[PDB]
Amino acid sequence: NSKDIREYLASTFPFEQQSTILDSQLKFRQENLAELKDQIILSLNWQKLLDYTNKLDELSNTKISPEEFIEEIQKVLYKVSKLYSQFNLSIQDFALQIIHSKYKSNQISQNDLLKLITEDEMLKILAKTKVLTYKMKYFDSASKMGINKYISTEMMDLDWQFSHYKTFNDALKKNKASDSSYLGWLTHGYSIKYGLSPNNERSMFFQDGRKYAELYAFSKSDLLAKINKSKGIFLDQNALLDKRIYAFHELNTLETHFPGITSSFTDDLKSNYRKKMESVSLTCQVLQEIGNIHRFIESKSTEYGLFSIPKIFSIPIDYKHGEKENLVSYVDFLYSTAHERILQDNSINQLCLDPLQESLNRIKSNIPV
Repeated sequence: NSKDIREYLASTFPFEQQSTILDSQLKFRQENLAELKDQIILSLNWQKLLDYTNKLDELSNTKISPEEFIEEIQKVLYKVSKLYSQFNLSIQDFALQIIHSKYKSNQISQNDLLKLITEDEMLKILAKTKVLTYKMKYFDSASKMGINKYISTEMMDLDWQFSHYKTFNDALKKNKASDSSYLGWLTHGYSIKYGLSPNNERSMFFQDGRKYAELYAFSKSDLLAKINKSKGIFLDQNALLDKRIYAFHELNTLETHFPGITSSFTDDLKSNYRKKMESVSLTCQVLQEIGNIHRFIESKSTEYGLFSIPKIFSIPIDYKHGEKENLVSYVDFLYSTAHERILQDNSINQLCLDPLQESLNRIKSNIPV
Protein backbone atom coordinates (compact mmCIF):
# COMPACT_ATOMS: atom_id res chain seq x y z
CA ASN A 1 0.00 0.00 0.00
CA SER A 2 1.23 3.40 -1.21
CA LYS A 3 -1.36 5.87 0.11
CA ASP A 4 1.29 7.63 2.30
CA ILE A 5 3.87 7.87 -0.56
CA ARG A 6 1.22 8.95 -3.14
CA GLU A 7 0.04 11.76 -0.78
CA TYR A 8 3.65 12.81 0.13
CA LEU A 9 4.63 13.07 -3.65
CA ALA A 10 1.47 15.10 -4.43
CA SER A 11 2.44 17.72 -1.75
CA THR A 12 6.31 17.87 -1.61
CA PHE A 13 8.53 19.93 -3.96
CA PRO A 14 9.94 18.91 -6.52
CA PHE A 15 7.97 15.57 -6.71
CA GLU A 16 4.67 17.56 -6.99
CA GLN A 17 5.82 19.23 -10.29
CA GLN A 18 6.32 15.84 -12.04
CA SER A 19 4.76 12.38 -12.49
CA THR A 20 5.96 8.88 -11.46
CA ILE A 21 5.90 5.28 -12.82
CA LEU A 22 4.15 4.42 -9.46
CA ASP A 23 0.95 6.26 -10.65
CA SER A 24 0.82 3.91 -13.71
CA GLN A 25 5.61 28.45 -10.84
CA LEU A 26 5.43 32.10 -12.01
CA LYS A 27 6.87 33.49 -8.70
CA PHE A 28 9.40 30.60 -8.67
CA ARG A 29 10.46 31.50 -12.27
CA GLN A 30 10.47 35.29 -11.48
CA GLU A 31 12.98 34.71 -8.64
CA ASN A 32 15.23 32.50 -10.82
CA LEU A 33 15.40 35.36 -13.42
CA ALA A 34 16.33 37.84 -10.62
CA GLU A 35 19.21 35.55 -9.52
CA LEU A 36 20.36 35.25 -13.17
CA LYS A 37 20.11 39.10 -13.56
CA ASP A 38 22.19 39.42 -10.33
CA GLN A 39 24.96 37.24 -11.84
CA ILE A 40 24.93 39.12 -15.23
CA ILE A 41 25.31 42.50 -13.39
CA LEU A 42 28.28 41.06 -11.43
CA SER A 43 29.90 39.72 -14.66
CA LEU A 44 29.54 43.16 -16.34
CA ASN A 45 28.40 41.02 -25.23
CA TRP A 46 27.39 40.63 -21.52
CA GLN A 47 25.38 43.85 -22.08
CA LYS A 48 22.97 42.07 -24.49
CA LEU A 49 22.37 39.25 -21.94
CA LEU A 50 21.11 41.87 -19.42
CA ASP A 51 18.79 43.33 -22.06
CA TYR A 52 17.35 39.80 -22.68
CA THR A 53 16.82 39.11 -18.93
CA ASN A 54 15.10 42.52 -18.46
CA LYS A 55 13.06 41.75 -21.62
CA LEU A 56 12.03 38.30 -20.20
CA ASP A 57 11.14 39.95 -16.86
CA GLU A 58 9.08 42.60 -18.81
CA LEU A 59 7.28 39.90 -20.92
CA SER A 60 6.40 37.71 -17.90
CA ASN A 61 4.77 40.29 -15.52
CA THR A 62 3.42 42.90 -17.97
CA LYS A 63 0.23 41.70 -19.76
CA ILE A 64 0.22 42.51 -23.47
CA SER A 65 -1.54 41.34 -26.67
CA PRO A 66 -1.08 37.61 -27.59
CA GLU A 67 0.20 39.13 -30.92
CA GLU A 68 2.67 41.45 -29.09
CA PHE A 69 4.03 38.58 -26.89
CA ILE A 70 4.65 36.42 -30.05
CA GLU A 71 6.84 39.00 -31.85
CA GLU A 72 8.74 39.96 -28.65
CA ILE A 73 9.62 36.36 -27.48
CA GLN A 74 10.56 35.41 -31.06
CA LYS A 75 13.04 38.34 -31.20
CA VAL A 76 14.71 37.21 -27.94
CA LEU A 77 14.76 33.49 -28.97
CA TYR A 78 16.08 34.30 -32.52
CA LYS A 79 18.72 36.86 -31.31
CA VAL A 80 19.99 34.55 -28.44
CA SER A 81 33.36 31.76 -22.82
CA LYS A 82 31.71 28.88 -20.84
CA LEU A 83 29.89 31.19 -18.38
CA TYR A 84 28.54 33.28 -21.31
CA SER A 85 27.22 30.15 -23.19
CA GLN A 86 25.66 28.74 -19.97
CA PHE A 87 23.86 32.07 -19.28
CA ASN A 88 22.80 32.30 -22.95
CA LEU A 89 21.35 28.76 -22.74
CA SER A 90 19.67 29.65 -19.42
CA ILE A 91 18.01 32.72 -21.16
CA GLN A 92 16.71 30.41 -23.99
CA ASP A 93 15.22 27.92 -21.50
CA PHE A 94 13.61 30.81 -19.53
CA ALA A 95 12.09 32.24 -22.73
CA LEU A 96 10.50 28.78 -23.38
CA GLN A 97 9.26 28.51 -19.73
CA ILE A 98 7.61 31.99 -20.21
CA ILE A 99 5.79 30.82 -23.46
CA HIS A 100 4.62 27.77 -21.42
CA SER A 101 3.27 29.85 -18.51
CA LYS A 102 1.53 32.29 -20.96
CA TYR A 103 -0.27 29.28 -22.53
CA LYS A 104 -1.08 27.77 -19.10
CA SER A 105 -2.34 31.13 -17.68
CA ASN A 106 -4.58 31.43 -20.84
CA GLN A 107 -2.71 34.62 -21.94
CA ILE A 108 -2.15 32.95 -25.35
CA SER A 109 -4.50 30.53 -27.14
CA GLN A 110 -3.66 27.06 -28.59
CA ASN A 111 -3.41 28.69 -32.06
CA ASP A 112 -1.01 31.52 -30.88
CA LEU A 113 1.23 28.79 -29.29
CA LEU A 114 1.24 26.78 -32.55
CA LYS A 115 2.01 29.98 -34.64
CA LEU A 116 5.23 30.06 -32.62
CA ILE A 117 6.18 26.36 -32.10
CA THR A 118 5.35 24.94 -35.60
CA GLU A 119 8.12 27.08 -37.21
CA ASP A 120 11.21 25.04 -38.20
CA GLU A 121 13.54 27.57 -36.49
CA MET A 122 11.44 27.28 -33.23
CA LEU A 123 11.40 23.42 -33.40
CA LYS A 124 15.26 23.45 -33.64
CA ILE A 125 15.39 25.73 -30.55
CA LEU A 126 12.95 23.42 -28.64
CA ALA A 127 15.12 20.36 -29.56
CA LYS A 128 18.55 21.98 -28.87
CA THR A 129 17.54 23.84 -25.65
CA LYS A 130 15.98 20.76 -24.06
CA VAL A 131 19.11 18.60 -24.79
CA LEU A 132 21.68 21.24 -23.75
CA THR A 133 19.76 22.40 -20.60
CA TYR A 134 19.31 18.79 -19.45
CA LYS A 135 23.06 18.20 -20.04
CA MET A 136 24.03 21.40 -18.19
CA LYS A 137 21.73 20.61 -15.18
CA TYR A 138 22.05 16.81 -14.82
CA PHE A 139 25.04 15.40 -16.79
CA ASP A 140 27.58 15.67 -13.91
CA SER A 141 25.02 14.33 -11.37
CA ALA A 142 24.18 11.36 -13.73
CA SER A 143 27.92 10.68 -14.29
CA LYS A 144 28.68 10.53 -10.50
CA MET A 145 25.78 8.03 -9.97
CA GLY A 146 26.88 6.00 -13.03
CA ILE A 147 23.46 6.39 -14.76
CA ASN A 148 24.61 8.73 -17.62
CA LYS A 149 24.48 6.00 -20.34
CA TYR A 150 20.75 5.55 -19.52
CA ILE A 151 19.83 9.26 -20.10
CA SER A 152 17.09 8.99 -22.70
CA THR A 153 15.98 11.85 -25.00
CA GLU A 154 12.40 10.37 -24.77
CA MET A 155 12.46 10.57 -20.88
CA MET A 156 13.87 14.15 -20.46
CA ASP A 157 10.51 15.97 -20.48
CA LEU A 158 9.23 13.73 -17.60
CA ASP A 159 11.59 15.62 -15.18
CA TRP A 160 10.04 18.49 -13.09
CA GLN A 161 12.42 21.14 -14.67
CA PHE A 162 11.47 20.03 -18.20
CA SER A 163 7.59 20.27 -17.90
CA HIS A 164 7.29 23.12 -20.48
CA TYR A 165 8.81 20.77 -23.17
CA LYS A 166 6.08 18.15 -22.56
CA THR A 167 3.36 20.84 -23.00
CA PHE A 168 4.94 21.86 -26.38
CA ASN A 169 5.22 18.26 -27.60
CA ASP A 170 1.57 17.46 -26.66
CA ALA A 171 0.35 20.65 -28.43
CA LEU A 172 2.28 19.63 -31.61
CA LYS A 173 0.98 16.01 -31.43
CA LYS A 174 -2.67 17.10 -31.11
CA ASN A 175 -2.30 19.66 -34.01
CA LYS A 176 -0.22 17.58 -36.52
CA ALA A 177 1.57 14.50 -35.10
CA SER A 178 4.20 14.57 -37.93
CA ASP A 179 5.59 17.89 -36.41
CA SER A 180 6.04 16.07 -33.02
CA SER A 181 7.75 13.23 -34.88
CA TYR A 182 10.11 15.70 -36.69
CA LEU A 183 10.82 17.37 -33.32
CA GLY A 184 11.67 13.92 -31.85
CA TRP A 185 14.01 13.22 -34.78
CA LEU A 186 15.73 16.63 -34.27
CA THR A 187 16.06 16.15 -30.46
CA HIS A 188 17.86 12.78 -30.59
CA GLY A 189 20.20 14.07 -33.32
CA TYR A 190 21.21 16.85 -30.86
CA SER A 191 21.69 14.22 -28.05
CA ILE A 192 24.19 12.49 -30.39
CA LYS A 193 25.84 15.85 -31.37
CA TYR A 194 26.33 17.13 -27.81
CA GLY A 195 27.83 14.01 -26.18
CA LEU A 196 24.75 12.41 -24.56
CA SER A 197 24.82 9.32 -26.83
CA PRO A 198 28.47 8.54 -27.71
CA ASN A 199 29.39 6.33 -30.69
CA ASN A 200 32.57 6.07 -32.83
CA GLU A 201 30.46 5.75 -36.02
CA ARG A 202 28.16 8.41 -37.49
CA SER A 203 24.42 7.89 -37.08
CA MET A 204 22.59 5.92 -39.79
CA PHE A 205 19.28 7.77 -38.99
CA PHE A 206 19.79 11.24 -37.37
CA GLN A 207 21.62 14.61 -37.85
CA ASP A 208 21.12 14.56 -41.67
CA GLY A 209 18.17 16.24 -43.46
CA ARG A 210 18.21 13.47 -46.11
CA LYS A 211 17.79 10.83 -43.36
CA TYR A 212 14.60 12.52 -42.00
CA ALA A 213 13.37 12.47 -45.66
CA GLU A 214 14.09 8.68 -46.00
CA LEU A 215 12.26 8.04 -42.70
CA TYR A 216 9.31 10.22 -43.84
CA ALA A 217 9.11 8.60 -47.36
CA PHE A 218 9.14 5.10 -45.82
CA SER A 219 6.48 6.06 -43.22
CA LYS A 220 4.19 7.45 -46.02
CA SER A 221 4.66 4.13 -47.89
CA ASP A 222 18.36 -0.30 -47.40
CA LEU A 223 16.65 1.68 -44.59
CA LEU A 224 15.39 -1.75 -43.38
CA ALA A 225 19.02 -2.99 -43.62
CA LYS A 226 20.17 -0.07 -41.34
CA ILE A 227 17.36 -0.76 -38.79
CA ASN A 228 18.17 -4.53 -38.76
CA LYS A 229 21.87 -3.73 -38.18
CA SER A 230 20.83 -1.56 -35.15
CA LYS A 231 18.40 -4.25 -33.86
CA GLY A 232 21.21 -6.84 -34.25
CA ILE A 233 23.64 -4.78 -32.08
CA PHE A 234 20.95 -4.11 -29.40
CA LEU A 235 20.04 -7.88 -29.30
CA ASP A 236 23.75 -8.99 -29.38
CA GLN A 237 24.54 -10.16 -25.80
CA ASN A 238 28.34 -10.12 -26.61
CA ALA A 239 28.47 -6.54 -28.00
CA LEU A 240 30.09 -3.75 -25.87
CA LEU A 241 27.61 -2.03 -23.46
CA ASP A 242 28.23 1.44 -25.10
CA LYS A 243 27.29 -0.01 -28.56
CA ARG A 244 24.15 -1.83 -27.27
CA ILE A 245 22.87 1.23 -25.32
CA TYR A 246 23.52 3.55 -28.34
CA ALA A 247 21.53 1.06 -30.52
CA PHE A 248 18.77 1.03 -27.83
CA HIS A 249 18.43 4.91 -27.81
CA GLU A 250 18.37 5.14 -31.65
CA LEU A 251 15.73 2.35 -31.92
CA ASN A 252 13.70 3.83 -29.00
CA THR A 253 13.49 7.26 -30.73
CA LEU A 254 12.71 5.51 -34.04
CA GLU A 255 9.85 3.51 -32.45
CA THR A 256 8.49 6.51 -30.41
CA HIS A 257 8.37 8.91 -33.40
CA PHE A 258 7.90 6.50 -36.40
CA PRO A 259 5.66 3.79 -34.80
CA GLY A 260 6.05 0.47 -36.58
CA ILE A 261 9.38 1.27 -38.34
CA THR A 262 11.39 -1.16 -36.08
CA SER A 263 8.83 -4.00 -36.16
CA SER A 264 9.37 -7.33 -37.95
CA PHE A 265 6.66 -9.80 -36.67
CA THR A 266 8.39 -13.20 -37.26
CA ASP A 267 11.91 -12.01 -36.19
CA ASP A 268 10.61 -10.16 -33.07
CA LEU A 269 8.63 -13.24 -31.97
CA LYS A 270 11.92 -15.26 -31.97
CA SER A 271 14.19 -12.65 -30.29
CA ASN A 272 11.63 -11.27 -27.70
CA TYR A 273 12.58 -7.80 -29.09
CA ARG A 274 9.47 -5.87 -27.82
CA LYS A 275 9.86 -7.10 -24.17
CA LYS A 276 13.64 -6.32 -24.26
CA MET A 277 12.92 -2.75 -25.59
CA GLU A 278 10.24 -2.33 -22.92
CA SER A 279 12.62 -3.52 -20.15
CA VAL A 280 15.55 -1.15 -21.11
CA SER A 281 13.03 1.73 -21.49
CA LEU A 282 11.71 0.90 -17.98
CA THR A 283 15.35 0.85 -16.71
CA CYS A 284 16.02 4.38 -18.13
CA GLN A 285 12.76 5.72 -16.56
CA VAL A 286 13.50 4.25 -13.07
CA LEU A 287 17.16 5.45 -13.21
CA GLN A 288 16.01 9.07 -13.97
CA GLU A 289 13.57 8.91 -11.01
CA ILE A 290 16.38 7.47 -8.79
CA GLY A 291 18.69 10.36 -9.83
CA ASN A 292 16.03 12.92 -8.80
CA ILE A 293 15.79 11.17 -5.32
CA HIS A 294 19.59 11.22 -4.96
CA ARG A 295 19.81 15.00 -5.72
CA PHE A 296 16.93 15.53 -3.19
CA ILE A 297 18.58 13.61 -0.29
CA GLU A 298 21.85 15.52 -1.09
CA SER A 299 19.97 18.84 -0.65
CA LYS A 300 19.21 17.94 3.04
CA SER A 301 23.37 25.71 -2.98
CA THR A 302 21.20 23.63 -5.42
CA GLU A 303 21.95 20.04 -6.55
CA TYR A 304 19.52 20.55 -9.52
CA GLY A 305 21.86 22.66 -11.77
CA LEU A 306 22.35 26.35 -12.72
CA PHE A 307 19.32 28.62 -11.89
CA SER A 308 17.05 25.70 -10.87
CA ILE A 309 15.98 26.50 -7.24
CA PRO A 310 16.25 30.14 -5.97
CA LYS A 311 17.46 30.62 -2.32
CA ILE A 312 13.94 31.78 -1.20
CA PHE A 313 12.32 28.48 -2.45
CA SER A 314 15.17 26.07 -1.51
CA ILE A 315 14.41 22.54 -0.25
CA PRO A 316 14.21 22.59 3.59
CA ILE A 317 17.42 21.13 5.17
CA ASP A 318 15.68 18.76 7.61
CA TYR A 319 13.07 15.99 7.04
CA LYS A 320 9.40 16.81 7.81
CA HIS A 321 7.98 13.96 10.03
CA GLY A 322 7.58 10.73 8.00
CA GLU A 323 9.75 12.02 5.08
CA LYS A 324 12.66 9.58 5.55
CA GLU A 325 10.13 6.74 5.66
CA ASN A 326 8.21 8.08 2.61
CA LEU A 327 11.50 8.33 0.59
CA VAL A 328 12.47 4.71 1.40
CA SER A 329 8.93 3.53 0.42
CA TYR A 330 9.41 5.47 -2.88
CA VAL A 331 12.94 3.93 -3.52
CA ASP A 332 11.68 0.39 -2.59
CA PHE A 333 8.45 0.67 -4.68
CA LEU A 334 10.56 1.79 -7.70
CA TYR A 335 12.91 -1.25 -7.55
CA SER A 336 10.03 -3.66 -6.64
CA THR A 337 8.04 -2.37 -9.70
CA ALA A 338 11.18 -2.54 -11.92
CA HIS A 339 12.08 -6.12 -10.77
CA GLU A 340 8.47 -7.41 -11.26
CA ARG A 341 8.16 -5.91 -14.82
CA ILE A 342 11.64 -6.38 -16.43
CA LEU A 343 12.63 -9.44 -18.50
CA GLN A 344 15.32 -11.40 -16.55
CA ASP A 345 17.62 -13.13 -19.09
CA ASN A 346 21.42 -13.35 -19.76
CA SER A 347 20.78 -11.81 -23.22
CA ILE A 348 19.30 -8.57 -21.63
CA ASN A 349 20.45 -8.37 -17.93
CA GLN A 350 23.51 -6.27 -18.87
CA LEU A 351 21.16 -3.44 -20.00
CA CYS A 352 18.47 -3.82 -17.24
CA LEU A 353 19.06 -6.00 -14.12
CA ASP A 354 22.79 -5.16 -13.84
CA PRO A 355 22.51 -1.29 -13.95
CA LEU A 356 19.38 -1.47 -11.75
CA GLN A 357 21.31 -3.60 -9.14
CA GLU A 358 24.31 -1.22 -9.20
CA SER A 359 22.08 1.88 -8.72
CA LEU A 360 20.20 0.11 -5.86
CA ASN A 361 23.60 -0.76 -4.24
CA ARG A 362 24.65 2.91 -4.61
CA ILE A 363 21.48 4.57 -3.20
CA LYS A 364 21.02 2.01 -0.30
CA SER A 365 24.64 2.44 0.90
CA ASN A 366 24.26 6.28 0.84
CA ILE A 367 20.77 6.08 2.54
CA PRO A 368 22.10 5.78 6.21
CA VAL A 369 25.00 8.25 5.47
